[PDB]
Amino acid sequence: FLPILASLAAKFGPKLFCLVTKKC
Repeated sequence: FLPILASLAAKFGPKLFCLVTKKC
């Protein structure tokens, strides 16, 4: 049901924190 959340987290997770910090 949920492996979309896992695939997004595992491939965009370290992007996401930098994206929040104005694309660091």
